[PDB]
Amino acid sequence: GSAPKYIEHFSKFSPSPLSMKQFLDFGSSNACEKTSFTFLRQELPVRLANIMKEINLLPDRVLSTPSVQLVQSWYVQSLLDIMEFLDKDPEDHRTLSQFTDALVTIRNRHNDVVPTMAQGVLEYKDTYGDDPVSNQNIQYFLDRFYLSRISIRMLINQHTLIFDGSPKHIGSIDPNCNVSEVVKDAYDMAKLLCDKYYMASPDLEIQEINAANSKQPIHMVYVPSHLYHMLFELFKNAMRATVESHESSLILPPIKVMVALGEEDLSIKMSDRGGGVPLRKIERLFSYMYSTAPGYGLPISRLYAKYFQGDLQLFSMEGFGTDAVIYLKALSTDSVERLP
Amino acid sequence: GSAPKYIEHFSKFSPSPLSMKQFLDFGSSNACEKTSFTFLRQELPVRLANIMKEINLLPDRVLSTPSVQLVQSWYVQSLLDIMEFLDKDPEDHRTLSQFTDALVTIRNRHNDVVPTMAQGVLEYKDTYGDDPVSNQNIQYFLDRFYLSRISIRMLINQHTLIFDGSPKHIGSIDPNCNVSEVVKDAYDMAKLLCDKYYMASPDLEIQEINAANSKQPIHMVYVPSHLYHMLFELFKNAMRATVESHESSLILPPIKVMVALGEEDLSIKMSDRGGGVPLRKIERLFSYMYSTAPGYGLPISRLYAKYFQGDLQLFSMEGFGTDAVIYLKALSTDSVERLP
Ligand SMILES: Cc1nc2[nH]c3c(C4CC4)cccc3c2cc1-c1nnc([C@@H](CC(=O)N[C@H](C)c2ccccc2)C(C)C)o1
Ligand SMILES: Cc1nc2[nH]c3c(C4CC4)cccc3c2cc1-c1nnc([C@@H](CC(=O)N[C@H](C)c2ccccc2)C(C)C)o1
Ligand SMILES: [Cl-]
Ligand SMILES: [Cl-]
Repeated sequence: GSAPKYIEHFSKFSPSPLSMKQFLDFGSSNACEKTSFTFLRQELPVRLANIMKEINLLPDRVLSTPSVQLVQSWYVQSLLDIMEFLDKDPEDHRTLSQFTDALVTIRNRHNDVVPTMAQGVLEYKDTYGDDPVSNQNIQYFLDRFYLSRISIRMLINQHTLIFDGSPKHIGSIDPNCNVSEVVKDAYDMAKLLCDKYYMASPDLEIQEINAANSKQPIHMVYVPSHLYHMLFELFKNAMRATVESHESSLILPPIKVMVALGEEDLSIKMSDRGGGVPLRKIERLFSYMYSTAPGYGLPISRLYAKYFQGDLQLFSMEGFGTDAVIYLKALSTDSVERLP
Repeated sequence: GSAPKYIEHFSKFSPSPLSMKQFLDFGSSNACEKTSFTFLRQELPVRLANIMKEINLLPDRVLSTPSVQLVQSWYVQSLLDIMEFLDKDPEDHRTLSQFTDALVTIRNRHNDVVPTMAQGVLEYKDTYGDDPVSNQNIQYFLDRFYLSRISIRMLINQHTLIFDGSPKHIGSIDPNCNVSEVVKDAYDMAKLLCDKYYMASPDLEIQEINAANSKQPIHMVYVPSHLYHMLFELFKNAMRATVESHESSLILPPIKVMVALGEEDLSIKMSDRGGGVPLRKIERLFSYMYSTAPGYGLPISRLYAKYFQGDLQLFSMEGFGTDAVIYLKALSTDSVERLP
């Protein structure tokens, strides 16, 4: 075939990071379906090829595993699926409708990549060992591989949600996202799960700090689904710790949350009283290898934050509790894609 | 001379990290003055030589500067000053008393190294530029150079304080150090300085969390002078921010401090409401190059924490305030020297 040729060609191009403004303008109306088709038929191959080339540069002990080869198979098939539209006519609406349907198939084809790549980490641990150097090499690749996946799925979802059929939300982006509302939604979901497994759930306490406009609700341009995922994973760990640490007690400390809006950053602290974690083991929380056993929520949650020039940091105090801050860019002009 | 020969010989030996227990046993009584003399006459050259060899492996643009050469001069002179005692007799008390006096001279000879090395950073900035790669290379060396200085001064102070003339404190180590008392002492000093420059000072609030012994005062084996230095620098920055941020307000938020004692870590959080720092600029607080202008308190404060397997981490929220946690090892068995 020509798959090694396509990868070599499109790997010479560099991924083009986009800004929240560019995302909003790409989906301003339905007349830009042809501009997105002309852009995605060239951008998606570049991003798919750049990561495919790094996969092929992995050590043979990792590359020959059935997991890496099954994922590499999907990427090749999705690349070729997009090759077909490079010569078609944007003016023909049938070319556009078939492109949208093709992206949905590519999206469902890669919907089980995180579990598949997790099976490979477990295989490597039991096949070669859990060496400190093996952790960094696997951390380096998975952080870049998962961040690339998030970028490709963002492009696909922005096209299949805006350019389907015929606005408050511009696809997956909400230009007036109330952070507190997403915090409550994530807490309510974790509460339902915690109330059924432990028969007890900590309460919630939200506090907003709008520095330049005191008492003005905090809004931002962001992907609420990504913020929900990060907050949902943090709440689950905070509740399990708050409950399991007070099983022999009657007081159940609440999970407090602070939303602060500055001139450049929008932070979301989350505090609990779960007995903290020793500093020596804090690295294991964001480690794919040390989080594998016969979940990648926190490692991937930090990638969702870094996807738009953010970060997710943890700082605990053994004997008391743990804190978690989601650092986001408050301004849309600074919210640009971070691509590997 | 033979200085390049001594460096080559003693650079083949590796620095021997010591534990709090070993420090306590070395100064248990005055009968160990000869055991410390036999140990320090061999250990100090090794530590002095290992850092001197890294200084000589620096780039010529940094090595030829007058600052690096003035410090390199002091190190060579101190090495030679210790060479003289390698052949003397430990049984002769005059050999011991002259060794103590020699260490005091070496201590006062290197008492102005941090300012001298800071002048070199400023010279480099104005001579070659403040490049991101230049920051990491200077950060890598100064962190290791200053940490080596702290280790050498710890050995010297433990000998000149225990073996002088003829116990609650074992030299600079307090086997029953109340963390809260050191926090109050550091706050009181920063309050006096803040009350004179700003005519206003935030208040203090301490809370202890002894997990295994609730309401039992928290004590540890540590060097109170090192803990005072770290807390004193953090209080100064927290007060300036709390005051300068509320100059147009009447409420002056307090600086809260949490002391937590776990099974492995002893943490000291310090919170303020000074308007926080953007995440993009948090790295500048611990950067020697970005903290230089025509202080190294925070960078060196983090080294004092890492000296015994600790750490000092900062996490801010722009628009609200900043938090600082001093991570220390609660158990003496885990408090071992971290040497470059
Ligand atoms: C006590 C505890 N507080 C925690 N609070 C957390 C927060 C809140 C928002 C600030 C966010 C993210 C993680 C934790 C977390 C973990 C643990 C914890 N406890 N053990 C562990 C180990 C890993 C592990 O097995 N983690 C499972 C999922 C877990 C078990 C019990 C409670 C919570 C998580 C570690 C020592 C390597 O981490
Ligand atoms: C607002 C502010 N809160 C702060 N709170 C701090 C804490 C407390 C215990 C948790 C510890 C250590 C440092 C800060 C700190 C710095 C600044 C700050 N503000 N600007 C800066 C710049 C550097 C600088 O010039 N720092 C001077 C010494 C300073 C000026 C005014 C207040 C405090 C320090 C930075 C953007 C690169 O850092
Ligand atoms: Cl994927
Ligand atoms: Cl020195």
